[PDB]
Parts: sequence; C-alpha cells; structure tokens
Amino acid sequence: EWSYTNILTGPETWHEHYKNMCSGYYQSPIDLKTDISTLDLKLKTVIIYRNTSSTETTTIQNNGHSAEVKFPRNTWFISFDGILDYKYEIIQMHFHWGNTDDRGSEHTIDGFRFPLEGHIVSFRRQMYSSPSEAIGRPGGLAVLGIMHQIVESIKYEQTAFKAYNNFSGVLNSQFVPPNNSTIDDINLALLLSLLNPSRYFRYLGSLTTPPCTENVLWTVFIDPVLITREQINLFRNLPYGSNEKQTRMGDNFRPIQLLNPIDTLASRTLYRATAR
Amino acid sequence: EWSYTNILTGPETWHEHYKNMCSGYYQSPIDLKTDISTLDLKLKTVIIYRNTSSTETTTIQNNGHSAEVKFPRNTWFISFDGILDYKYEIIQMHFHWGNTDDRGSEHTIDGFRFPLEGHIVSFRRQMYSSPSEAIGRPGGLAVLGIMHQIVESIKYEQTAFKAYNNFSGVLNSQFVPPNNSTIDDINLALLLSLLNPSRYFRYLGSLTTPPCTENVLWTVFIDPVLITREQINLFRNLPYGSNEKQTRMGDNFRPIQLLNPIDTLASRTLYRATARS
Ligand SMILES: NS(=O)(=O)c1ccc(CCNC(=S)N2CC(=O)N3CCc4ccccc4[C@H]3C2)cc1
Ligand SMILES: NS(=O)(=O)c1ccc(CCNC(=S)N2CC(=O)N3CCc4ccccc4[C@H]3C2)cc1
Ligand SMILES: *[C@@H]1O[C@H](CO)[C@@H](O)[C@H](O)[C@H]1NC(C)=O
Ligand SMILES: *[C@@H]1O[C@H](CO)[C@@H](O)[C@H](O)[C@H]1NC(C)=O
Ligand SMILES: [Zn+2]
Ligand SMILES: [Zn+2]
Repeated sequence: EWSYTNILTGPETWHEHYKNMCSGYYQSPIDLKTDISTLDLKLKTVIIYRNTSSTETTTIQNNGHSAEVKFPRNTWFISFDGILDYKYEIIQMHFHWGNTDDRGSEHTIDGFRFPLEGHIVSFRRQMYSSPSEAIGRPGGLAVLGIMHQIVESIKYEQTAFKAYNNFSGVLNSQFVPPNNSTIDDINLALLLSLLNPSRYFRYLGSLTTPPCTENVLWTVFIDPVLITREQINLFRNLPYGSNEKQTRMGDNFRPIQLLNPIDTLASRTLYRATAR
Repeated sequence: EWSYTNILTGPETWHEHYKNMCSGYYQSPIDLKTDISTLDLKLKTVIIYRNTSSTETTTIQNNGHSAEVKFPRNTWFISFDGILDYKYEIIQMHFHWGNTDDRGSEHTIDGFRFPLEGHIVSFRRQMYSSPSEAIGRPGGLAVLGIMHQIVESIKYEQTAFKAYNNFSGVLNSQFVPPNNSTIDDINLALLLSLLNPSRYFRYLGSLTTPPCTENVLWTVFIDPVLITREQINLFRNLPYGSNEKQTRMGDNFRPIQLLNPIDTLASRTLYRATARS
C-alpha cells in the first residue's frame, strides 16, 4: 500500500499512512548543504571488505519499487574505524533513478540532483545478531549513498557497472516484479575505489521508504562514480509493480525532507568528513 | 628549439635534438596497463598539504607550450608516507590538452586518452635544497598526474575549476606568451579530494618535454576529476608560441613511450596502488 507515482499511495501520503515513522522530524533524504554542515576531522575513511571464505551466491530482485541486490549473510562489511572486525554487515544494495538524466537521486548536494543514487544497506552487527533484529531497532542501520554521474567518454572497466559486473546482463523489460535472478558477485571494494572514500556527508536519519524508520546512520559520498547513458537506460527498461501509475520504473525517489522541521524537540546537525 | 606541431622541431625529433635524455629507455608518458602492472600494497595514500604561514602570491604564465602555474617556495608539499615533514615541495602545475575532447592526456590508461592531464611538479627537498639543484640531478623530481573528464551535468563547485578558482579568468585569447599574471592560490588539497588519492599507477620515468630528464618519480591517479566542455574550451583559447605551426594551443602532448624499449639495459616495472582493504 505504498508507491512513488500513484497519488493515492504516493510519498505525499506516507506521513498519514505510516505515521510511525514517516511523520517524524529525523527524516531522509535531505539537501546536503556544504556551507551549513560541520566539518568533523575525527570521521575516518570508509572501508568496504569481504569475507574471502564466503561462497554463497548474490541475487537481484525487481521488488516493484527498485532494483535490489541481496547479498548473502556474513560476506560484505563496512568499517568506519579502520578495524576489520565486522561491526557493520551489508545486506543489500538498491537504486534510485529518474525518468530523465537531470534527476533521480534521493539526496541532493547544494540542491543538485544526480541521475542515480545507490544505497548500500548494512546492520550494526556490533550490537544486533541479525538484520531482522536490527531493521526495526534503535541505531540498527547504516546506509552508504553513492552518487553516479553520466559521462560520454569512458572505458567500461572504469565505470561503476564494472564493479556491478553489469548485473550479469539481467536488467531488461522481462525482469518483472517480484522476480529475482542469481548474478555474479558485486565488487563493492572496486566501487568504493572509484570515488574518494574520505570525503562524505554524515547525519542521523531514516529509511527513505515506508515505514521511514529513524534508525539510519547516513554516509553520502560527495564525489560521484561514473556511468554511461546506455547504463542508466538499463534501469529504465525495468517495469514498475502494479500498485504504480507509471509503467516503466523511474522517479523512484522520495522528496527532500528538512534537516530540522519546526516540531523537532532536539535539532540534528549535518557533518562532513575529508582526508587527513 | 622544440615544439609539438612543427614537424621540423616536434616530438619525433627530440631523440636527435636532445639525446640527453630524450633518447633514453626510461621515458614518459607510457600506457598505464592495469593487467600488466604489479599491485604494491606498501604504496600509501598521497597527501597534499599547505604551509598556512605562506602569504606569497601564485602566478600563471602562457610559456608558449602550456598554461603553467608557478607556486611560491615553501608553500605546497606532497607526502607519500603520511608524515608532514616537507620531503617533497611543489614548484608548479601545468596542463596538456587536445584540439578535440577525445584526446589531450600524455598518459593513457589501458589505451584510453582523457581530454586534459594536469602535472603537479615537486622536488625531493628531503635530498636537494632548491628546485634548481633538483631539476637536473638523479632522483630530483616527483610529478603527480591528474586526469580530467568532461561531464554535461555538474555544479561549478564540484568541478576541478573550483579548486583552480577558474585560474582568475586568465584563460582567454588575449593571454599571449610569455605573459604571466597573478592568480588566486590553487586549492591543491581540494583538487586531490575530487578523486581517490589511494588509487594510482607508480613508476620511474622522465620529463615529458625536452630535455626529457630521467629523474621523475611518477604517480598517475586512476580516477579523473570532472570538468565541463566550457572549461576545456577555455584552454583551447590560448595561443601557441611562434615555434608552433598551429595557432591555437592544443595537442600539446608527447606521444606514448614504451615501458621497456628493446635497447633497455635494465627493465623498469609499472606499479599500482589501492586503499588498505
Ligand atoms: N532507501 S533506503 O536505503 O533508505 C532503505 C529503505 C528501506 C529498507 C528496507 C529494509 N528491509 C530489508 S533490507 N529487509 C526486510 C526484512 O524484514 N528483513 C528481515 C529478514 C531478513 C533476513 C535476511 C536478510 C535480510 C532480511 C531483511 C530484509 C532499507 C533501506
Ligand atoms: N611535462 S612534465 O610534467 O613531465 C615536466 C616537464 C618539464 C618541466 C620543467 C622543469 N623546469 C622548471 S619547473 N623550472 C626551470 C628552472 O630553471 N627552475 C630553476 C629555478 C626555479 C626556482 C624556483 C621555482 C622554479 C624553478 C625552476 C623552474 C617540469 C615537468
Ligand atoms: C550489460 O547488460 C545488458 C543487458 O541488461 C547488455 O545488453 C549489455 O551488452 C551488457 N554489457 C556488457 C556485458 O558489457
Ligand atoms: C612556511 O612559511 C614561512 C614564512 O613564509 C617560512 O619562513 C617557513 O620556512 C615555511 N615552512 C617550510 C617548511 O618551508
Ligand atoms: Zn534507498
Ligand atoms: Zn607536463
């Protein structure tokens, strides 16, 4: 009972249909404002790393609202502190994009929309033993936002689609909800190497789909990875679920939320990080 | 005399006109081959840092072959080891570009040319007390190569030209050689933050202009910084010097050299770096 493009179930209705927590005042996405952010030199380079003993397969699903890569358990990790001790475990990666190249991202940077934003979703394994235990609990989640920008001149091997192994060619008009397919694994360490993993915005916010749970540690990298126009078009061939009005999947992004709506009882701060 | 576009003085002649050292077997630029390169996990993230006590002015000149930013002494530094103890001191930054958007860089990455390559030139202050001591001596220099790529959709603030402060507007048809102008300082730390400073090729090579001295420790970052078509055409507004056949400055790049020409007496290796995973 939610959508992006059906005005009966669309993002303007979520605050009424999912008051816990889409009516809250720690919502995502936000406009990432360079001038109205606080630099915190203690925020360290982000590392993504794999358990080389893991052999289980990766899948991708058209879930009717996005293309969602589902990682197997105990395989991909994030470190924010330079220690490789499995504090954050990656669950899934999904995508938000536009009907057109001038929009698509959930977050903006100084009001600018990117054509594609990837969300790498992890749970705080340091505290919570499973995703199902973490997803609804305080401080459960950490999401990385990866901006993508379109370029006319580039070798395949230097695009984000190299790190995605082209989603093993699975993206087409017949990849219909709720189908999933097995795909070659995503090299998330290569993906992170395509941008500056020290240069990012950081804040406490929410899931950007219902029920908009206010338990997400957000990190949004300022530098985009690079893709081609042919590559963004592979996402736009996907069909939306039947609860949507638009036929082809696109404009699957939530509208911008305020950092501090007027009813907040404790203001949050937007932080930024850069290298030593 | 040398040039890029006069066939009498152009790059195919340098090996004869400047045999010391344009006839050498450790020449630059090279094709940076991802597959035929040795990953060395010991090569650390590059840092660029400023002496915040320096107040001296930056200038830029059209030297007849490039646009060259001349930094004041004791101002901008490179660290390859995480220590901020002034081992490498930056002297200047210049640029290589194309008549068209599909060429211009001196290095290639797996055969691919970028529209614009910037060269941040430093000397090994750790060993040599001045640029003029280091520039002609063994192991004297370290150059950073910064690839740039054109995007259609971007804010000024996320382009390389934010770090450059648009070179204070000096890139135009009236910026004739050998004119120099005072410019706002270049934020080289911001520039480096626009790419991944842990992801680079590394090798021992040469200056890419005569006399091609084989005393350069090369670092070429794999990820490009971003510019617009409007910004690349600003460089194309500069006039070449009177040594050149072409009027407008462009195609001011040296042809690709082999890592190991047939006559080499000791093969060099191309190294690659990536972030502590
Ligand atoms: N757009 S975003 O990045 O803000 C974002 C929005 C919304 C979500 C949805 C989170 N749900 C997700 S990621 N779910 C649902 C679930 O109940 N379980 C619990 C069961 C289970 C078991 C193994 C592995 C995974 C799971 C997750 C999957 C995640 C991320
Ligand atoms: N294309 S490249 O990156 O391989 C490359 C090619 C050629 C060079 C030019 C080297 N010359 C350069 S960088 N010169 C010449 C000189 O007489 N002195 C000595 C005096 C002096 C004093 C202060 C500050 C600078 C200097 C340099 C400037 C540098 C770099
Ligand atoms: C990527 O996948 C698409 C199908 O989604 C295919 O048409 C395209 O050629 C693929 N490109 C590769 C493997 O480079
Ligand atoms: C920093 O600048 C000051 C004054 O400009 C100078 O005296 C000092 O030597 C510089 N530091 C270094 C390490 O070069
Ligand atoms: Zn998302
Ligand atoms: Zn140069």
